[PDB]
Parts: sequence; structure tokens; C-alpha cells
Amino acid sequence: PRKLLPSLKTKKPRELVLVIGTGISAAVAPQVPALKSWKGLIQALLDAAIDFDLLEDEESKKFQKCLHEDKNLVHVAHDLIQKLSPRTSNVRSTFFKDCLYEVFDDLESKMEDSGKQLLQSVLHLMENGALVLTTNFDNLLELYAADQGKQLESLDLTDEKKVLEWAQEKRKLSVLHIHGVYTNPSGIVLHPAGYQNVLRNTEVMREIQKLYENKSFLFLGCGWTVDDTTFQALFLEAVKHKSDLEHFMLVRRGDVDEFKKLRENMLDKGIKVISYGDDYADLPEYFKRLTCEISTRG
Amino acid sequence: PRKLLPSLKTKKPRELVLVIGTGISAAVAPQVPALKSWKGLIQALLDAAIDFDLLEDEESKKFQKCLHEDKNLVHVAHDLIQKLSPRTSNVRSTFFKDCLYEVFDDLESKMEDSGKQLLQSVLHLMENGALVLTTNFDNLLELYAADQGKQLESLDLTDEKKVLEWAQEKRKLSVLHIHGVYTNPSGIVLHPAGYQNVLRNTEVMREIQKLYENKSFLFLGCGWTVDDTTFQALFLEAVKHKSDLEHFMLVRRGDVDEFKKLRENMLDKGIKVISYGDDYADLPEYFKRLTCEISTRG
Repeated sequence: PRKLLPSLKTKKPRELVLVIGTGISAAVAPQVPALKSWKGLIQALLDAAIDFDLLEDEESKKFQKCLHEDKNLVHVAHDLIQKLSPRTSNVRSTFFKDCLYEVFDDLESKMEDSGKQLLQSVLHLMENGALVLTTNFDNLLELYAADQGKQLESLDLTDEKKVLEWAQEKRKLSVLHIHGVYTNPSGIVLHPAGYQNVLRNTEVMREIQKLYENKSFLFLGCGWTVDDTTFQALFLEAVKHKSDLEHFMLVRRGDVDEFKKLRENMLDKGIKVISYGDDYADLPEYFKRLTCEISTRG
Repeated sequence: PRKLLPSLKTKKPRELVLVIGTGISAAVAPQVPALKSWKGLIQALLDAAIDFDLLEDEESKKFQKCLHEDKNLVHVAHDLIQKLSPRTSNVRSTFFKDCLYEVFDDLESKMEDSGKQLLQSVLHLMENGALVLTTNFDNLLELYAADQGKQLESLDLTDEKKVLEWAQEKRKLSVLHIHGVYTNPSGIVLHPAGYQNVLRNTEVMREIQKLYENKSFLFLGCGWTVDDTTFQALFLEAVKHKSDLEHFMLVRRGDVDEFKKLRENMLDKGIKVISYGDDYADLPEYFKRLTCEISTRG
């Protein structure tokens, strides 16, 4: 198989900042449309909007029409967010709560060991002291973290005190959601202009330079992530040094052409490349070894 | 066994300049491919390149193809160096660092007393004040030198100031690597034209005559180093006196024919022959005696 990663073995778990994307959510049993892919997310919220009649026939037809010939997924998800927000004050919004909390539940009932190893290694990293952020609305990881008895809370960008106090890292055992959480419907912001107004403080992205300048990330199930504008604006807007980065990322192998294409474009971004077997079943053993040597040397 | 060397006994250890080659690295437990033989080094790098996918299948196939029907081993190692160097600026080159630092580690875990006596007597020679240079990429000797508490630095030909102040022998307790070191990936140069441009100063090779003209070397695990072109380029190009040399070299005995052919050819070069017992086990006692008598008379 693929042996121990050269750099990863010697990095301290403190500097390790794990990032989880659609790959880990797809490691969970793929029967919920929300977790197979990002495309199946918007399809899931569609099916939830049609069956719960939040949205009349013609405009569900429009949003479906976006699906076949598609472009600009994040804008379309934002157009959705905007059209489902005519609410007055709170009114326990049935246009929001009763769609996201329909789509993103029924998740635990389809949990197996093959995805379970991922988050148990994650709990090993957190008990080492590693910081973790995610890119999905789901909340399965911290639910099963609470399953064995480790309380893990969901954070967002709306709560200013928690974001301000989270950048300095004193609050360990905490996972920030760069997109949102279904357990807190008022805490999701996705449009590019929505996370800029709450981040009006230029001193608080001075407090985020400690993530990208010095701390080491590890993008799991990513790569299309570095393509959309959210990570460019939260990571690469306020830093001009691509010559000396310490960030890492893990994806599948496959056809050699896109292999070298991703190689070159995220060397231009400045992350290291790791592709191992595209077998969908050697990532568990490889990543759980990674975590255990990290914990032992840590 | 083989008693004390007639000439060596009376040499003061300052005149002694120890050279270590593939024999000492093979004295270490021979299960890393890198240290059993020079041949074994390039296959270790080839195996590292295949499993980490620096080169595609066909390039690795060509590289494998040179192995079976071989020639120009240093030339092929340079071809490997050139094709693994498309990097931009530094970019913590994954084509170099993540290959050499994979191959040349996992070395200390296989360290035993039979190889330990060699380096511990080496430490004796250093505390006498002898000079030592190496011909292999490894840094096991300096690592275990630092094990008991003696700090030993790895030097190369790239840093011009260190090489300039090193030829005078003002800097003691220092070891240059005629080939390179794995702890400094940017400090390795092997192709014949690489160590001439950095050595553009003919006055600095005039500062090198004090090695070959007056200082006494002692080549351990050598004999094939006087066959390739690096030793001839750095030693015999600027020296025209083979009538009066003062240099030594130690190797195995064996077939009498090959014994006398090496005898004659390196008498033509101008070194003394010592072949003892090819038992792979009386070199420790013989060389450790040699070193203790030199230290006592030093």
C-alpha cells in the first residue's frame, strides 16, 4: 500500500488543523442525497422543498432547470437561501428549520464502521489538541463524538464572541463550521458577502494569519474546495506568501492527467499533494495509521 | 590475525584524514536498500519514486531498464537529479525532499555494536583532531555522534564561506560531504560539472593541495571511488607528483588475481595497499586497535 507520509510524521499534533469535506460525509453510507456529493445536497433540499411546498411548482421547476445545465452552484444555493428567507423576526422559520432539519437528519441510522474509523481517529486528534473545522452543514461527527461521552459543540461565524475568542485558540475542544450547522438554522451564512460584514474587523483576520502563516492544515475530501471563492477569501486574501507554506491535503489517485493538473494548480496555491490508491478503502487504514503515529510521537 | 600497520603507527593523528565510503554504511545492518551498496542506493530512490509517484510508469520503467544491463551509474544518478528538479524557487521540493528524506531515514533503528565501534573510534579520531570527509548521503555518523552529546555538523560544497574557511583546517570538529547530505536537500551536487562551477577559484584548489600533497588520507570502504571521475577531478587534476604520496586505504582480501590488480593500479595512483581478512568481522578489532594506538601515541 502507501506508507507513512514523509512530512506528516514529524509535525506536532498541535500544529495539525484537520479539515473535513464532502469526502468524509460520502464515507458515510451513501443513501441520504445530502452526503453523496455537494450536487446531491441541493437536490436534497429541492426534494424537501417540493414535498413540503415551501415553493410553488414553477420555481421548483426553475431550480431544477439549473441542475441539468449547471453552473455557479454556490450562487444558486444562495439564491435559494434568499428566496426561503421572507420570514418575520424568528417565527421558528418553517422555510428554513423545516427544510434543513429534514434534509440533514436520518444520518445516524446509516452509520457503519468504515466511516466510524474516520471520526474515532478525529477524536484521537482532538484529545491530542488538534483544531478541526469542517465544510459541511452536517453534524454527524459531533453527534457520534457525544455518543461515547465526549461533548463537542458546533460553532459558526454569527456569534462574534466565539469567533473572536476562537482565533487565539485558547478554547480547545471546539470545531468551527466554515459553512454552517443544521442544529443552528440561524447560524448558516454562505454567500460571499455574508462572511465579510461579520468579519469587518481587519484585526480579526490579523488573528487568522496564525492559521495559514504558521499552523498546518490537512484537507480531507477536498480539492474542489480550493476552486470556489470562500476559501480564497478566508485564506488567500490577506496573505501574499506562497513561497513558504506548511499545509497539506489528501485525495484519491486516478487518471494521470488530472493528477498532474491538480498537482500543478495547488502547487501554485502551495499545498503538498498526496494521492494514494483511489480504492475508497485504503484511506481508512492509511489515515488511521497517520493518526496513531501522530498521537504516539505526540 | 593482522597486526598493527607498519606505517600507520608512527603517523600523528593530525596528519590523518579519514575517508568513509559504502563499506562503513554496509557495516550497519544491511536491510535498508540505500546502504548495502551504491547500486542499492539508486534502487531505493527508484522504489521511493514509484510509490510516491514522482515519475510516471514509463520513466520508472526506463530507470529500471538501466539496472539490468547497466553502465554509467553516476551519469544515471545525475539524470535522476535533473529530472526530479523542475521545481520553482524552493517550494519545499516534494520531488527531492520527499524522496531523499524517505530513503535515508529509518537508519538509526537498525544500529548495532558491530557498526558502532567504527564510529566511536571515529569520534576518538575527531577528539584527537583528525579530519574526516564522507562519500555517502547518510548522516548516521553525525546523528550518533550527537547521541552521546558531541555536536557534529554536516557540510557540503554549496556554502562557499564554509568551504573557503575549511580548506585551511581552522574549523575543527567539522565533516565535509564530497557527495551530499540528506538533512540539507539543497546542498547536494553530484554531476561532474556541478562541483567545478562552485570551485571556480583555482586558488581554492591551491588551498586543496595541502590535503593531497602533505596530509595523509585513509580510505575506508573504498576502491571504487578511485574508479569514478569525482575523486580524479577533486584530487588528481591539480597534482602532478605521484612519486611521493602519503596516503592509505583499507579493503578486503580475496581472490589473489583481483588483489594484485588493485595492488598495481592504485600503486599507479600512488596509495598503499592493505588487505587483511575479508571476514567482515576482523576489520572492527583491527581498525579499533589502529585508532587506540594512534590516540595513545597522539
